[PDB]
Amino acid sequence: SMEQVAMELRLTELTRLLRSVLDQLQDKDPARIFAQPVSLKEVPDYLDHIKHPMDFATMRKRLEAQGYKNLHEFEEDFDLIIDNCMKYNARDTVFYRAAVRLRDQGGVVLRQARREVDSIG
Repeated sequence: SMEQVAMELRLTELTRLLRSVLDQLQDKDPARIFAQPVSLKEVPDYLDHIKHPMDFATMRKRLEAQGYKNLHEFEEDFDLIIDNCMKYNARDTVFYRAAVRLRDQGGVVLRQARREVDSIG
């Protein structure tokens, strides 16, 4: 149907915007602390602590299969990145502090992205 095609064009356009949002969020992590999943080889207890691991590469794979239906879903995965880090790592660590900075900086990007997703529809 033409209705389905038009839904697909909307998903594709959301996917384009979200890809730019993702690159902008990832520049707020120049150290690349959140670029890849936490290795179970190097933190074998990780899944005892953190029930839903998330990282930028995993977000990217989901994105390129157009697996984000809306900005809320994407924000959930972003928030997991930050929130997981701030529970597993202590306040006095390079990791926790890198999450704070990503959160603060990312919030600016997401504030406008939310207006662009409403605005462009």
